[PDB]
Amino acid sequence: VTLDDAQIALNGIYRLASGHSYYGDNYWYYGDCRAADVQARITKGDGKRVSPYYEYNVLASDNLNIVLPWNTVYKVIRQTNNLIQKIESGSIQSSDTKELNRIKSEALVMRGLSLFNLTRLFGMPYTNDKGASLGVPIETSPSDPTHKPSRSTVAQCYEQVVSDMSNALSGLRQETSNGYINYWAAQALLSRVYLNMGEYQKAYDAATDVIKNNGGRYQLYSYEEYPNVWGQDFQSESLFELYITLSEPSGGTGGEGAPMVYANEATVDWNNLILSEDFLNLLNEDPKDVRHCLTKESVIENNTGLPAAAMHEKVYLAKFPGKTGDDPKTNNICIIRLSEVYLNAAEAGLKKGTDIEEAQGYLNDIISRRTTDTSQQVSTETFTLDRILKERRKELVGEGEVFYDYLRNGLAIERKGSWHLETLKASNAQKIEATDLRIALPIPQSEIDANPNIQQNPR
Ligand SMILES: [Zn+2]
Ligand SMILES: [Zn+2]
Ligand SMILES: [Zn+2]
Ligand SMILES: [Zn+2]
Ligand SMILES: [Zn+2]
Ligand SMILES: [Zn+2]
Repeated sequence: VTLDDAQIALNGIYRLASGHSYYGDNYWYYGDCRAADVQARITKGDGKRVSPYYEYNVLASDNLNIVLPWNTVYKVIRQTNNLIQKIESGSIQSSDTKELNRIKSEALVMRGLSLFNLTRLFGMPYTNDKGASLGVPIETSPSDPTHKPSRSTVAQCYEQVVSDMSNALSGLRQETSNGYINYWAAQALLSRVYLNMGEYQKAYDAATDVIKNNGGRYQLYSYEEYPNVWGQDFQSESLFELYITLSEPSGGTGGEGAPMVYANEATVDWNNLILSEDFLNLLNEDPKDVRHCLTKESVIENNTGLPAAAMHEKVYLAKFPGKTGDDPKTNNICIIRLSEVYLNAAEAGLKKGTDIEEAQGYLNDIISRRTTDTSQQVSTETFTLDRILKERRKELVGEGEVFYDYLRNGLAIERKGSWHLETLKASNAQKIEATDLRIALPIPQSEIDANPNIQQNPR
């Protein structure tokens, strides 16, 4: 009915996105445990946390890992469609066009982000085949529940993502907006989207808009600051971050939330994410790297809940310790931050083959703020893709993106570290090519059973 009712609906969409089965957990840690740096601690079998993703053996029947993540993101999409339609139908009793348009624009970005998230889990990487293969169903109007849609292609899905985020931009806030999507967040997310389409110039344009034009609203963390920002709400790099307390969601991000699944607990309980030897070896290539501050040994000495080779290693990631430093369930959920935007620009620049010096500068903006060893900075000769991808692994560990770094670059993922789980042998997941059929998660069996127009991903 009222403008405030519309805002409350939008707040509900953000709350759902922060919840279990969306960014609370599955969409947070998927892009880490599928790569080589963050592994399961222990195998738990089908329907349990982390391991079915990590082992590349998750089934269409998996409620925790397939049914819930699919259905939850579609619920968000449906809510965005209902809200957008309510606004457009003229049946909100408000003359405040600017605010109605802002709410609509934020809903549009959330709709696009949601479709992107589904597409990248359940579809083969766009860059394998210009998105020719199957993506997911596209909904842009309230659900026709008589209607059984079909999966659109990955490219059709990306077109809709790009449209939604782009069409949103002029209605979004220019000012900083803690907890919500503004113009800067949307352009940052577009840089991620375009990069994973191999649309390097468009990625570069979006990322550099944020870098050059944000107006001092956002700042890269200094070396001195870096250890202290983690767990603190809305720090200077954060472009879009969902607000969490123990009151909303009730219980914060809960036991299943990524922060608890990474937790370094006094009694082993919820944890199922630890750093691999691949990651520690990479970070140890530079002993002056400030990011060593985020790797911690088990607080339980002589912990028999770890693989024996990891017992005393610094395999706990401390990025999400909570607002007071000892309750991870209170940690906010940063969706995208400025370091990723600089890295996206660096990668897009190198790949497109122009603006090279500027692009190299953006890589060095990260390197120079993360180490005191000046020789780590790149020249044109040492500005290579591998060097960028190494920096991304160091910078963005735990933030849900590293998997896609391999996929969009056609790179095989190898789990070489000595404490990777033995289940990777039985599941044939020590090496995953970017063309491996198992990269595309199975469509939920609930969909297959219900809708004969929905094809399953091959195996
Ligand atoms: Zn129909
Ligand atoms: Zn099209
Ligand atoms: Zn020890
Ligand atoms: Zn120069
Ligand atoms: Zn600079
Ligand atoms: Zn040096």
